[PDB]
Amino acid sequence: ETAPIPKNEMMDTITQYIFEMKNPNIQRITRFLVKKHEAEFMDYPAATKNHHEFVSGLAYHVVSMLNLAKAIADLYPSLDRDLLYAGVILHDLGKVKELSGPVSTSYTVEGNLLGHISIMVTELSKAAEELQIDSEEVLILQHLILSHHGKAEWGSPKPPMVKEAEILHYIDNLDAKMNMMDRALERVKPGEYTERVFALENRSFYKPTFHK
Amino acid sequence: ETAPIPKNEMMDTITQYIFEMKNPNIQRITRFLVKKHEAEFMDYPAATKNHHEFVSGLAYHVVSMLNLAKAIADLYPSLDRDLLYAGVILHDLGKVKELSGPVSTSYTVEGNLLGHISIMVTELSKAAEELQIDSEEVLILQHLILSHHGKAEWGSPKPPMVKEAEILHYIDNLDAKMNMMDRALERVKPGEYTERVFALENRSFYKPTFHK
Amino acid sequence: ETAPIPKNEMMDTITQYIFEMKNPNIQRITRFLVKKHEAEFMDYPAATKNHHEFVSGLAYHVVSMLNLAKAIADLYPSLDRDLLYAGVILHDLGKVKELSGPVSTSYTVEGNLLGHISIMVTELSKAAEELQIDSEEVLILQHLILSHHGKAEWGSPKPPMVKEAEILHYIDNLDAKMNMMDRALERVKPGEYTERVFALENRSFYKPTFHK
Amino acid sequence: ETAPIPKNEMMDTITQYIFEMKNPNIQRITRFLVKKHEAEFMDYPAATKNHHEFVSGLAYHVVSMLNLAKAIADLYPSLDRDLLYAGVILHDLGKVKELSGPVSTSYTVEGNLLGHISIMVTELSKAAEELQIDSEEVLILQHLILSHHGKAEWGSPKPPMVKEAEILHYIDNLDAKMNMMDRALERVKPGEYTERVFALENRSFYKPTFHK
Amino acid sequence: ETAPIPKNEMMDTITQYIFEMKNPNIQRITRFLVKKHEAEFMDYPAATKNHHEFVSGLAYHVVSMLNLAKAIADLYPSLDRDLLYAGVILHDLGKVKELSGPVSTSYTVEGNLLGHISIMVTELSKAAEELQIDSEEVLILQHLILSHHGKAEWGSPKPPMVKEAEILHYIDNLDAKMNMMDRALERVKPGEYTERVFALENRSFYKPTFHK
Amino acid sequence: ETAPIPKNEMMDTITQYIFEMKNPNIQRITRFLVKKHEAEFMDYPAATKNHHEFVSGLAYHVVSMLNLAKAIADLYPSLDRDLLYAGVILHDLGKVKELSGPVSTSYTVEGNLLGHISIMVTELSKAAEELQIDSEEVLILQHLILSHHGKAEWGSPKPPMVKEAEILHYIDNLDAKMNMMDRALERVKPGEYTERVFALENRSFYKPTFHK
Ligand SMILES: [Mg+2]
Ligand SMILES: [Mg+2]
Ligand SMILES: [Mg+2]
Ligand SMILES: [Mg+2]
Ligand SMILES: [Mg+2]
Ligand SMILES: [Mg+2]
Ligand SMILES: [Mg+2]
Ligand SMILES: [Mg+2]
Ligand SMILES: [Mg+2]
Ligand SMILES: [Mg+2]
Ligand SMILES: [Mg+2]
Ligand SMILES: [Mg+2]
Repeated sequence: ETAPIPKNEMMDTITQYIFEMKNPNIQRITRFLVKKHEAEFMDYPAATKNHHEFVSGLAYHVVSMLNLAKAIADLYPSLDRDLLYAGVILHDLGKVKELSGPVSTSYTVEGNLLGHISIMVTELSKAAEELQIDSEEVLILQHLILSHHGKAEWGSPKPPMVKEAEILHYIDNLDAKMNMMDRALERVKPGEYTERVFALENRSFYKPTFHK
Repeated sequence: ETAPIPKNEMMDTITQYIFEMKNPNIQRITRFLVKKHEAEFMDYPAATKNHHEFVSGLAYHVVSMLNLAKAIADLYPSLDRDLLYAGVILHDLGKVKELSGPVSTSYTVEGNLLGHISIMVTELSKAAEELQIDSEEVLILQHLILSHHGKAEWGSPKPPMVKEAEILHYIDNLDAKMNMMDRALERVKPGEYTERVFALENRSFYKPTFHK
Repeated sequence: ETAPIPKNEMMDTITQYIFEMKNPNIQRITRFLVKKHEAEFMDYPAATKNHHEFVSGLAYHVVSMLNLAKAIADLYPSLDRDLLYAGVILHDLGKVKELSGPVSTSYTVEGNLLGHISIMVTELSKAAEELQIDSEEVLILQHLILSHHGKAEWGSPKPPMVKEAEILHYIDNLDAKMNMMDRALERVKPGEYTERVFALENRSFYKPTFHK
Repeated sequence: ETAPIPKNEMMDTITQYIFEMKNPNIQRITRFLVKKHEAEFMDYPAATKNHHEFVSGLAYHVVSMLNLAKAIADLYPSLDRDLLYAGVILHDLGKVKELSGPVSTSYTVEGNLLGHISIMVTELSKAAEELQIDSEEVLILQHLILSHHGKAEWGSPKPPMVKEAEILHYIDNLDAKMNMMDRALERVKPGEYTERVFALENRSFYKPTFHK
Repeated sequence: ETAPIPKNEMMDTITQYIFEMKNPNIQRITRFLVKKHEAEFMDYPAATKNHHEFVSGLAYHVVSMLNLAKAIADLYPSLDRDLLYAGVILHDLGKVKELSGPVSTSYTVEGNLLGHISIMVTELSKAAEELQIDSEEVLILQHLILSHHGKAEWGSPKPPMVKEAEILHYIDNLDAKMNMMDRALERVKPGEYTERVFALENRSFYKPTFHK
Repeated sequence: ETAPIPKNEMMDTITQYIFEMKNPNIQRITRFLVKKHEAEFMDYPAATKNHHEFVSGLAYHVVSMLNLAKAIADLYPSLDRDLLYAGVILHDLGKVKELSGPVSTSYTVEGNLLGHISIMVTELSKAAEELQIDSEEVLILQHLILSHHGKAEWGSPKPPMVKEAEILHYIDNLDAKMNMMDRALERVKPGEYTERVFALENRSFYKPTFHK
């Protein structure tokens, strides 16, 4: 099973959203981290089970999240476009090294002991040190990476403390939940319930009779 | 303090979104409950504290959630536009009878004992019985109004079980949260923290130095 | 398996307790909702599993709770007997439409999506509108219906706020818990433990050696 | 403030309930613990705050719970009347040594460090050793004393595992709740709410307009 | 499977630590309860599953905790050595009557209904009465045994309030956890994970490649 | 207020424990990070409130935990001494950049937004890259730094999975708790209680009458 949109269009639209950025530090760091991690970002999945488990699923996750972030930021002008876009591209980038590969997905030792938050934080700091960038945008992106899961029980070391962090958390939940929730409702006749999914707090969903 | 958009434009946009509806039963029921509760919907606030405590705040809340629902539904074609729009309009309608008025906001006996969910379930069923509609559309709207707070600890009798119910939950969270978060960060200089807000799990927020 | 007391004696005792009522509005509304839902109240069970799963179990549940409520109201004169009796009779009425029937018990779409609480709030309000009764006893009975489970995690939208609501809670839990504990303790030799039942917080019970 | 019933009638009715017991070991042990702790049982309060804080309030607690246990035992014949009565009498006996006295009630070192449960388990075993009684009745009474608070978070070392233990817990909760709940409702006009009480999970209670 | 150290050397070391004590009351009580419960102390295990499930395992638990308590007492002079040693010896003594025996370990009715805390507190107070000791030493040891599990959810009636109670809690955690967690990593090759053990909050452990 | 031990003896004993290490990679990385952060490690405190809030408190915390880790490593030979010592030295090193200084302690933007865990993981990765060390001991130390608070609710991104991680967690608990719990008991007459300390789950502590 592959993504519905082919991979090089996803790469082109992500590069276009890089080109749309205005803050030079943000675009430089994000373009570097996408460019050096290009193949694994374009191939690897975004989890092991229950969401985005297909090949090039990370890329589809990223593109859908940027589209919905563009919608939210167009409706609410108070947000920063560039910081949000960099945070939404870079937040699940660390799973290029947490997971083993597109074939026979498995947690490696580094991702199982560390996690995709802390490995991406240190990768971001290393990129900032290499590109001779020592401004506050690095630390704010590092926070966006740090707290995109929202709460301590789900893996965040710290609660979100910036507007863009809460935006990132809500878009992540909505996108992942909608993808698994559309996958759950596919093989169900209208008027029938769905299978008991696990990552949706152990719930069963109803397809109404009027959805054709 | 009033809403930034004057009130009759909000009413015009809500009636426009009524006219955009395709399902006859949904459109008829939603138009009835909008028309009969018109003045209190256009005047009353949408809470007592920490969000939408100003006059005609319910109308701004509803219009903002319709706009963001339009964005999400345009990006995800799987959702039903009509059911989502009706669930957005009717979910905080009950606070026209839970709250006392735009002046000296206070919980009445009916709102404090019952709540804004169980009062609109009853109101929706009365509207369905009066307009001679006995379709599953009514029951799915009862679910949308029933579980829009998302979890039992926040006031939901049941967990959400339909797609538009979870979208209702997330849109309500995001709109209320970003309104209270923008109200918190208005009077804060860049590089300074904000006041410790209560509705956001007792947290503080940092305004970055590059936000002008 | 049937109830130990035959059904028309249960109906006669419930009608006698209706006749013992002194408040005209309470008596009229309660008699209407008993008379209109008579056959399903007299046939349907009171749950699906772990308690009152036999035919005419709802009637035995109601009669046993009325006996307990008569005892508690006799010892404590501060309670209102009329409101308590009505809240006892009406609180599990909703499972005439939540459940499918005495044979092959299953949750219907209305009961699974809404629940037995929110359907009886609506039914009670509709009965009040039909009998031209618009007094506060309807609202207090709606609270009794609303919060008879007591806590949010068990399905109550609001915590109890009136005395008879907490009495409804404690009589409900005591009656259901005693019946499931008696059913677990039937087939156990003294000096032996019971099966690990699920509805009692996953516990086991010891039958003492001197219980014959 | 004294109990509504004078003290010597209360001692007489407790001795009458001793006489009504049929099991010789239960009757002997319970009479021993009532006799040797007589004055402090008849004088001391049953808490420091929020319930039974008046002089001779422990006796009122015991008498009211005997009456409620008699009602529940008359309605449900499966329970053992004697062991339930002994558990009702002996469960809050330990506060004769947890509390300092009727005047200036305060926790002593033994009650604060150990608790009223573990001190009555010890007292019960010492009385059993002194009266040359080595039957399972003693151990079941020790379990009644051990788990009368129901859950670990409220002070019970173990969950209840006997029918009379759960009936002990529910009678204790209902009587303490009723006394604090009637004391909250004394000074409140009809149609007015009550003061925010602490031990009722931080709730406010409503007096309906028809209670005179 | 037996303990690595033979039993009579272990009894000799416990007797040596008894002789090391300076407080006469503590030393007398602790020697009395070691002497009278000697054979079952030297034979019985210290749990049913997941830790110290082998014969003479309770003795190994006690001896290792005395050694580690000696370490903590040597580094931290503010602790009382005698009180700590007595609390370490006597906190799992009660499982000589909770468990059935070294062969076919099973919970008896006394241990399952009551627990090893409440039976051991009673044993301590009975020995205090018999040895004609009425000092605060008995009450502080009663608290040490009462709250050695640390929290209410794990079985403690009261939270620890004395220094040696927290010390006993932490040494008990560290010793039991280290024995179960050394037993988990015995059969695991370097670079491989361990079996998902239940007593360690359902976690898995990694053996590093450089551990030979 | 200063630490009881003057500072250069603490530096000498930490350097001695560095010299006692046998693993070359561990020893090199740990000496590099101690030497580079030397002055702030020797001056800064280890928290803001409730523990180690005095000047040079980090050094005293580190020295006491090394002594206790030496005790545990001597008693339990299965542990790795070098990895444990490095994890004990480096776990609160990040507070040289989280905190402002020994005078007027306050959280900086980096420490408050990120935390001392994720800063120190990044510093470990940078030190490994600079010293040209790319072996798994870096990753195991990174996990030691990551999970030394033990649970998600206290700030750990991941649960501990290596033996030295659980040992580091327990020694951190014991040392911090003991210093705050000795500080609470200094000004209390024997036979009197202590003030309710916040960091110990709001408990009150008793000083026994026989402690002189
Ligand atoms: Mg993530
Ligand atoms: Mg994502
Ligand atoms: Mg709402
Ligand atoms: Mg809303
Ligand atoms: Mg119910
Ligand atoms: Mg019921
Ligand atoms: Mg009690
Ligand atoms: Mg009581
Ligand atoms: Mg234990
Ligand atoms: Mg132990
Ligand atoms: Mg730390
Ligand atoms: Mg530390």
